[PDB]
Amino acid sequence: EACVTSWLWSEGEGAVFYRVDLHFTNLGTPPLDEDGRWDPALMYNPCGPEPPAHVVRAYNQPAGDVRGVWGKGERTYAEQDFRVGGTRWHRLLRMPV
Amino acid sequence: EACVTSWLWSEGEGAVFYRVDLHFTNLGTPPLDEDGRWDPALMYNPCGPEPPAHVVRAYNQPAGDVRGVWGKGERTYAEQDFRVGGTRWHRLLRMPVR
Ligand SMILES: CCCCCCCCCCCC[N+](C)(C)[O-]
Ligand SMILES: CCCCCCCCCCCC[N+](C)(C)[O-]
Ligand SMILES: CCCCCCCCCCCC[N+](C)(C)[O-]
Ligand SMILES: CCCCCCCCCCCC[N+](C)(C)[O-]
Ligand SMILES: CCCCCCCCCCCC[N+](C)(C)[O-]
Ligand SMILES: CCCCCCCCCCCC[N+](C)(C)[O-]
Ligand SMILES: CCCCCCCCCCCC[N+](C)(C)[O-]
Ligand SMILES: CCCCCCCCCCCC[N+](C)(C)[O-]
Ligand SMILES: CCCCCCCCCCCC[N+](C)(C)[O-]
Ligand SMILES: CCCCCCCCCCCC[N+](C)(C)[O-]
Ligand SMILES: CCCCCCCCCCCC[N+](C)(C)[O-]
Ligand SMILES: CCCCCCCCCCCC[N+](C)(C)[O-]
Ligand SMILES: [Cl-]
Repeated sequence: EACVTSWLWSEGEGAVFYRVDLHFTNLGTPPLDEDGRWDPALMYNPCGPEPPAHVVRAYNQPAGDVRGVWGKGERTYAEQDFRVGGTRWHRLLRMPV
Repeated sequence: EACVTSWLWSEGEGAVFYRVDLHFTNLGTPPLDEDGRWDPALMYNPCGPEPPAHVVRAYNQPAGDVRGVWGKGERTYAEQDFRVGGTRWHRLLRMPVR
């Protein structure tokens, strides 16, 4: 694996709390198919089933502002909070910067 | 059970290209340990080993600017580009409903 973890949560009524595991795959060398040809699947074919749309939109939402960075040992995460629709969201992101 | 896909890539020399699969787990009901207690690992224990630090920094880099949205059928993705260090990165993120 190449893997990092993020966290995401809502405020208010019906607040949700999600762990999200980001698995990275390098596309520099593609896999082979049964005929020995390069298989381009990993470059365009998305995984599924997807989580609820408001959760995906919340996690992927563009937001430039960082409320602050947390740290313990040599692990640093950044916390962001923002509104999508009428819901307030927080996400916590690995940030080795 | 619950998964979305994003794409990440560099411009220029030693330009890289990554698929990132995002696996979501709902933490509302924790799993049980062998003695019947609630196990809190999923709320704080990060997965690993991690990809290169510059790759993580680039994918995670906060950024509010969207160069544009791409669409086919009922699938919409947003494309963002920005500089990290001396490298220009693009990322493609699933974005309902834009
Ligand atoms: C070694 C024991 C560690 C246990 C610490 C548990 C404290 C977490 C409490 C979560 C509180 C949620 N909230 C939003 C009110 O902060
Ligand atoms: C295979 C049926 C359709 C052909 C798709 C082949 C796409 C070639 C893409 C070139 C990109 C190669 N590279 C090294 C950047 O990964
Ligand atoms: C049957 C499907 C055929 C798909 C062929 C798609 C060709 C895409 C080539 C990748 C382009 C690389 N680059 C740098 C210009 O983005
Ligand atoms: C740089 C990535 C370019 C590779 C993209 C290849 C897209 C091929 C889509 C072909 C559609 C397959 N099918 C089964 C619907 O015919
Ligand atoms: C169904 C969703 C389709 C997603 C396909 C996205 C392909 C991204 C192509 C990026 C390639 C850029 N570059 C420079 C490596 O060629
Ligand atoms: C720079 C290369 C561009 C690659 C873009 C390839 C897009 C393929 C989209 C296939 C999705 C069609 N589908 C299944 C959603 O209907
Ligand atoms: C080493 C990584 C440390 C991660 C820190 C996680 C912080 C989450 C804080 C949520 C509670 C915020 N507040 C306002 C109640 O303090
Ligand atoms: C060994 C220490 C374990 C302490 C467990 C921390 C309890 C925090 C509870 C947070 C509640 C989250 N949720 C969704 C289950 O409600
Ligand atoms: C609501 C968020 C839940 C946060 C709860 C975090 C539990 C952390 C427990 C850490 C214990 C590690 N230790 C010291 C036992 O090895
Ligand atoms: C070093 C890993 C850091 C552990 C990350 C802990 C994330 C906990 C975030 C607080 C959860 C807020 N809430 C509402 C569920 O209590
Ligand atoms: C909002 C309250 C939740 C805060 C929980 C943050 C947990 C930090 C876990 C760091 C793990 C430390 N250690 C030694 C087990 O690696
Ligand atoms: C389902 C929609 C997915 C469309 C994703 C297409 C993104 C590929 C962009 C690569 C380069 C675009 N370009 C050459 C115009 O700059
Ligand atoms: Cl993000």
